[PDB]
Amino acid sequence: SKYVDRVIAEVEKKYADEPEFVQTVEEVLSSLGPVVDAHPEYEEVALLERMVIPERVIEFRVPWEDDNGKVHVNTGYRVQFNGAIGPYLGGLRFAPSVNLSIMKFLGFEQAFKDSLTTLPMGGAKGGSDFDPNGKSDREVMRFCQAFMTELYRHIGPDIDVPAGDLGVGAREIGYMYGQYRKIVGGFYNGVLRPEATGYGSVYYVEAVMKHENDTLVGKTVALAGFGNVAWGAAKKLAELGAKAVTLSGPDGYIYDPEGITTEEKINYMLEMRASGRNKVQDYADKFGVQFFPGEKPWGQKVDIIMPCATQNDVDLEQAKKIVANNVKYYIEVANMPTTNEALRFLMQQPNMVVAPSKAVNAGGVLVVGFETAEEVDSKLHQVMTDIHDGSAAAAERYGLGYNLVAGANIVGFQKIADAMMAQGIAW
Amino acid sequence: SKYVDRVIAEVEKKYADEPEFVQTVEEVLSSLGPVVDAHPEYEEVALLERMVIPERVIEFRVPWEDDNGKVHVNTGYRVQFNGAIGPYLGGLRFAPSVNLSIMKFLGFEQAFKDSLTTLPMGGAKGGSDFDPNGKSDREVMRFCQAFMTELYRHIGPDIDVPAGDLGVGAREIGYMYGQYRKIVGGFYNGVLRPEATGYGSVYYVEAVMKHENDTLVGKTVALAGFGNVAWGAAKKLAELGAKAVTLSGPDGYIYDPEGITTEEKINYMLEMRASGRNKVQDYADKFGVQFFPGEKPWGQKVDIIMPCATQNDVDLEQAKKIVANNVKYYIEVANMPTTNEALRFLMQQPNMVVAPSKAVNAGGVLVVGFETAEEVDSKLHQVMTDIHDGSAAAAERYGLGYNLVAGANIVGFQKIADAMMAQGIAW
Amino acid sequence: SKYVDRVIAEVEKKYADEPEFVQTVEEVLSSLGPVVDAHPEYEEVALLERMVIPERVIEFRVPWEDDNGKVHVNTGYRVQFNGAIGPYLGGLRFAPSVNLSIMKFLGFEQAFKDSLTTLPMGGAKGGSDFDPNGKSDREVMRFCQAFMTELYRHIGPDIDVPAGDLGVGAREIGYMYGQYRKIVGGFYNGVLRPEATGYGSVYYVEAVMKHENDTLVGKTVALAGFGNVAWGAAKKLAELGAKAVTLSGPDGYIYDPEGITTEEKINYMLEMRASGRNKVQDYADKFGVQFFPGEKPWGQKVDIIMPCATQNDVDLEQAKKIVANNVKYYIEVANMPTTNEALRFLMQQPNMVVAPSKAVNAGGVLVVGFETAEEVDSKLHQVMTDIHDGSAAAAERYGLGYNLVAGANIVGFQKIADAMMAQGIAW
Amino acid sequence: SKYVDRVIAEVEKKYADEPEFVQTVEEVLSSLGPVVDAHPEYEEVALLERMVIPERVIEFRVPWEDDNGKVHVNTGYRVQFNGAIGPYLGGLRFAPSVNLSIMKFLGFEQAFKDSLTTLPMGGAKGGSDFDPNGKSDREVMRFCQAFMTELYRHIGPDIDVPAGDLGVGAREIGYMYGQYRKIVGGFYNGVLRPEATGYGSVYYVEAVMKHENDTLVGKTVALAGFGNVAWGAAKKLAELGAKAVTLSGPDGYIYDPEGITTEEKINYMLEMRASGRNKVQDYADKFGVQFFPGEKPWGQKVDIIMPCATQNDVDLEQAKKIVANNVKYYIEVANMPTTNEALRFLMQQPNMVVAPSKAVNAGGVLVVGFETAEEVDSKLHQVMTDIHDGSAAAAERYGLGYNLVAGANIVGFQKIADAMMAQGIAW
Repeated sequence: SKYVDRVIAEVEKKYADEPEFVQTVEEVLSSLGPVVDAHPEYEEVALLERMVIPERVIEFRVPWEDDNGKVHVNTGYRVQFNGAIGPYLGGLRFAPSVNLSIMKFLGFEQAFKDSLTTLPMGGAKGGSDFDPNGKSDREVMRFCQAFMTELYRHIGPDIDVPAGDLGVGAREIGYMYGQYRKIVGGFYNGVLRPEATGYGSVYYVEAVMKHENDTLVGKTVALAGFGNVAWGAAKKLAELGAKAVTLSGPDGYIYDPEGITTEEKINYMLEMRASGRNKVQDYADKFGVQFFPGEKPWGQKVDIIMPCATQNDVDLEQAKKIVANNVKYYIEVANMPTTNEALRFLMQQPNMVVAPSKAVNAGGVLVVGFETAEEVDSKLHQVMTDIHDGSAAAAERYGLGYNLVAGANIVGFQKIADAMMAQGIAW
Repeated sequence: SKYVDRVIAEVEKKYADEPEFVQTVEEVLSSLGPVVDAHPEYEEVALLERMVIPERVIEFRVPWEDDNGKVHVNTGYRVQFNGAIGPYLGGLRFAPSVNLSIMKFLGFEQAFKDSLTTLPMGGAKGGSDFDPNGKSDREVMRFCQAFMTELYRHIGPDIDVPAGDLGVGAREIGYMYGQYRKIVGGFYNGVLRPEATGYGSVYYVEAVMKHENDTLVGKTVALAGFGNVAWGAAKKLAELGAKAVTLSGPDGYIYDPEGITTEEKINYMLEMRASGRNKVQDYADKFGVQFFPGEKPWGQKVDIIMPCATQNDVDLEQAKKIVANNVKYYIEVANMPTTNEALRFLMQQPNMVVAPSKAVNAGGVLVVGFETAEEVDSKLHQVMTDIHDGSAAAAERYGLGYNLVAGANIVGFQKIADAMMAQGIAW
Repeated sequence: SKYVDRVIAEVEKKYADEPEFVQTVEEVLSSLGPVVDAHPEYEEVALLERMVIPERVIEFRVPWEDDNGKVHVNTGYRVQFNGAIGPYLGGLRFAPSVNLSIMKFLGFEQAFKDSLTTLPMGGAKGGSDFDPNGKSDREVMRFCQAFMTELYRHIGPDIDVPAGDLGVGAREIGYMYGQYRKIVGGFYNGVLRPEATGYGSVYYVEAVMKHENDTLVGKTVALAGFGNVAWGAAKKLAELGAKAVTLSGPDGYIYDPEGITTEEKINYMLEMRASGRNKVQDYADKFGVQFFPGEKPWGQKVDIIMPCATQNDVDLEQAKKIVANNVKYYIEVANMPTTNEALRFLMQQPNMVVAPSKAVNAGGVLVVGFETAEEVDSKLHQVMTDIHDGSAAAAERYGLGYNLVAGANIVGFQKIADAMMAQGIAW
Repeated sequence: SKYVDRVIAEVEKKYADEPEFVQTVEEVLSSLGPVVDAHPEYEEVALLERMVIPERVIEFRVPWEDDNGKVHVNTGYRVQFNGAIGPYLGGLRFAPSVNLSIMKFLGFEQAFKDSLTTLPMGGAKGGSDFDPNGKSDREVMRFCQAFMTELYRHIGPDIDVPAGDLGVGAREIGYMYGQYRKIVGGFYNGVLRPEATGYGSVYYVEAVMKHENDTLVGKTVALAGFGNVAWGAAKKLAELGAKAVTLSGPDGYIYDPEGITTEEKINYMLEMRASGRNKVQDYADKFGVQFFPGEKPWGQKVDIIMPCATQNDVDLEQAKKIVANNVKYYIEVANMPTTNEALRFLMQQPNMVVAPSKAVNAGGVLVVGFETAEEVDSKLHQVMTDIHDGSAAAAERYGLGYNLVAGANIVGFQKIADAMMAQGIAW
């Protein structure tokens, strides 16, 4: 679409300095042509142009004191991107790499993901360039308290609901909540455990298998990372028939053919993550396997690719070693783990099925929105499916075949456009 | 525990002038040793020391006019003791004996009781030294309105929820609610009927019977008082097999061996309470029985003791006439109806089972938190049980045998400590 | 007055456990007979009965962490006693001796003092049993922050204005203000330097001298304590003709006949107070004078008594050594530095003039309400006078002669009664 | 200072993408060494590190409809940088070049300028990349209304006060105020006329003249631009003895030796600015003078340089044509009209006097804070002077000679550090 292509171009220019954000926009909008074309009324109200600008952005100074009485100051963020369908919802990420571009891309992704759950929740994202690593508990508490001393005013039950994410575990949330309860004095219930993510991902794969008249039973899966997201996958994979043979880190990745399918193998994933060493080989040391120093696991022969580590983890080169291994299933679980070039390439590859992280990892937020153990697994499992089927049906309707990527975008977007169109020119 | 023993000592000193409150603290904490010992991290964050101080206390002047245009001024209270697990919840008591020590002890008890229901509700208590007795309805209205003209600002749906209690019946609540609706203009639904209390108490006794391989069928029960709490007990007891033979007042108590088990006998309990005469013998006059002028019913031979009147209703002497009648079941239903000395003594007595009011009378708040007739009786019945079983399991785990007193304390406390520990140093 | 005498009696009973408060009430009300007698309409609306109950009381838990990561928990208070004439105004006191009785007595005094300034400000008082002594600056900051994290909600520009007092210096105020600015985000200007107090006191003495056709020139003055209040007095006294010869501490007091009238002698008062040693003799060591170990300076021969240390510093015995030295001028500067028995005695002594702390030390709040250097000294000086003259005129009108004590009470009270009478039965 | 040099370096890195902001920081901090060195306690509390991060930043989507029903969407900003001394205060700039870096640099400058006025006002800045040029009045109204529909919540009387600036004239302010009054329903008085700026600038020059034992009488002044800022200067200059000979635009600049000193010459400045043509030569056409196409007026021989147009209007090359004309007076009036290299160079030039825009143009905000005609000119004139003298005295104290640049920085900074130090670690 010319409207679509323009806006993209405009964003590229305007936010050249926020690459992650630009990347995300291209990808999503690029998939939107067909729809925009059938909705000429969108351009009339500059819909795309409004969508790409967060409704509201908050950056704030977060000064705090360490255990030695030394003062540190970090930056806090809260990006309330789109609330067309409901109160903003999104996690907080505490990592030294966090900035506006990153919060913006996540926030943007979050509104689409939130749109797909069928739950009426908008998208937001927050965080800080603060690094919980190396910090005392007391120090996290103090930081969290400082962080919430400002944030509290921008959020609230039917306004903005924060949740957990990278750097923000139950502990951080507990510390922030206490500060919130102390200030506002209201204290609702939980200002917002990843096996849901991991599980939902696998539950999605099933729907894929089935659509493909296929089976998970006896499949080799390559994971990236060894964090909560891989672990929850490996677990479910192992329990469902398949088995993981790869985990990667910043020091390379390891190959395990027996599969990471044993109560003990997996529990090590917990040990390594809680060991703050951030080194995959510790595993190579543990279970006496082969570890490949400073390498990416995408040259391994596998039935399925399931990247659960970091962004742009898969560029073009890596995608060439993949299609060159005739892997039929590339499944994003971590946010943008593939360069937009890489992906297109794959989307381009005819025998393979590609799934988008925004759909695939919508497991966590689902549950969250859900506030027993199996009234759960049940719904997560089920909704994960409807999400798969919905995306599939949509791509088709628009004559794209089995494009799970576009489909996801079209479905989530469709829910938003309608809302914004009904609500008029205000936001 | 030395930590435990210290704090107790500190409280004793500090609040020497608030005896009821001191009493309650000793009792609860005294039961907490074993746990504290396994949680050395508690002392590190002065947990006990924070717990014994209400988060926030409010006293206020309540000036009002009587039917003769004469002005009276009373004191209002709202003790928001602990909100670790959820919005404060607690009733209001209107009695001329009310003061801070009393609101404090109730508020403190209330957070433990509230903790045991499994409901996420904190503990609070409010009231006034105002005496509804002798007052016109109009006069209660006016007082209630004056009372709420201040309170409204400290409470609210997800902040603090008041309920009914001694002196505060549906009428008072209705009058306060109207004032609230008129001021805030919000008007939620019910700023907060004791047969639940009475019923739950009996439902607890059952769980006890069962644990004891025993039966309620054909048991003699001694009640104290003839208020809503005794009545609801007698009713259920009578309906369940047992029968009441005692009711007490400020003028003594009466003995009825036929049992207070007839539609008519019981309904008199309603008549006497609504007659404002506050004299048990009116009953002795009614059903031609023996009334004992200026005596406490604890010298009677009975299967069960169920004190439903006032606090420290059972000291040491009384406990000596009891163990000396080999009563196996002493069941507190009214708040602290036993001196801490008395109780210990009993707890000390090997054949008897002792139940704590905080667990036993958790019937009312349960229901409240519940906002048909039997979806109710059902849950109340059930939860009452889980409460019994939980307390039992806990005492055991800690090697105390069947100590329903400690068990209650340990369970309620355990839910609170965790919360406070998760929320950090703020409150 | 029978109304007056009753209420007093009622208060005595009711608040037996808050002695300081009882004391203050007796004193003030005891002076009010004549007025009450001419205002029978007061009793009709239970005026006295409302007055003795603070409009609103707030106690709160203040948990904080020390430099060693150890957690401490103290109690915060804010007594908003009377706001008939304007927003509450009052300081905060941080001392380990602080409790409700004390905040209550100060709060009560504060509304009378505030009434006398002609400024439209009500009376309040706050504080904590927290002891800044021995604490690091960081530790005060942290405590102050915790303290304000709760207080902020009860105060505000045209609601309640806190100021400084014992334990609360510019530093504490600065720390609290920053926390306030950070939370509410409003940040007005100064949530509230004692030479004003000290100065005003001396300025009052002048009006007294003049009324007495007397002179300050060449007078011996006995001070108690060596804090900001004595210092500011000594300074002005020294500059005005007189000279201080006594300072007292917890270890006794010292006699200096040359007078504490030298740039250097006085500056030591600053040194001793900033030395946290709390020992008057350090002065005895410094300027080689006589110090009397464990004694009260009231046996010294002096023209004027000016107690600037602590409460009930002067009981009956001490008053007997005083009248027995024929001192014509007893001037309270510190709050209730005399037992009610002592004072009456003195009030009883025919040649002497007695001034009440509430009038005498109204110097500080005046200035405060004032938000150059001499537009100041000017007004303080002047108003101090009008206060003296007003009290004098009032006592007379009521046929009490030159009773500066009663007069103060009558004037301050008169301003309040009128207001409360105009505003009706609400507070 | 090593602390100073570090932070600068850190900022350079971190905000490489916000050049204007980096520039401003270097300049200001670079002047701060001496002070920081005498205040080692600053580093202890990471003062510089907190200062460079705005307390709070707000970006927002501003969708609006044009006269043709076409929808446009712009970005709104409000940077509440520092409120140490008082409520934020700052204008709004509506220009298509506006972004975060720019709002940030202005906001940062604004807190120093605001600090120098002696008024207790913090610094903020807001705006939008919206371009009032070419827009209908109705269209500005609609945009302003949309803009305020979000902003209203972040501002308020004693919170944040917006004022006028580039793109925001009385009309915009009026339109925003009406929207504010309509929403909040409060409607204070003026959510915030440049001859004050212009005048104050000249009033500052006088203080400079005097310090230099010099006279404005018969001086040639080179202005840049022909906007409100030049006009107000020319006017006062013309009235005070001097005369303008240059005005510049985007198309070059013109030379007028008769001087722009006639009621009519000047009034044309109004005509050209209101003609939206943005072409200086229109003037060259009008008064038949020489206009230099695509040139900067800094090669002209003049007594004084007074840049009133745009930022970095004077780089190094331009500064070389200036010192090479031995101009003794370089006076910044527009914000950063000189590259940091240029300036240093000049600061480096021994015979010349350099004045900083932050001091020089503090005329407007002064007045603003002032809410007749000459109670005004009076104070503006006077304060402008004290500002000059203060900066001078400061530079000296620190042994810098007559460095009006550093001096300004030191004075404004000094007021802020103290405040932040008193308020503790919160912001």
